[PDB]
Amino acid sequence: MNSEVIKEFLEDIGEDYIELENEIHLKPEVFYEVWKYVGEPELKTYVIEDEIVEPGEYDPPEMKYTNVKKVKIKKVYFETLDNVRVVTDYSEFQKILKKRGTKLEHHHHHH
Repeated sequence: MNSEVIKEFLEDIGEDYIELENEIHLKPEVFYEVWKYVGEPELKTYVIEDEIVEPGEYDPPEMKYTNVKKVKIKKVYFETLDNVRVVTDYSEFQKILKKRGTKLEHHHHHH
């Protein structure tokens, strides 16, 4: 299927997609269903260390120095025939996996 098919599928079910040009960011629960809908292939996960910066908290006296925090978050996506990457929170994804008790085999019955 093409990514255009996925958009039409989302249209029918009634869900919004966040497309950032070749990146379709979806909701974890939707992703889980679409994943198996397309035959559940291998997922590609990436790590992005995104640091949260300090706004300007005026509470501690100007002598101590506030620090930014490096959030290394793991996210998951799969690429379609159109090279469109459907990205989803891997943190939330595994959270749903653990919730439903979906055990990921070391060798999937689709390869």
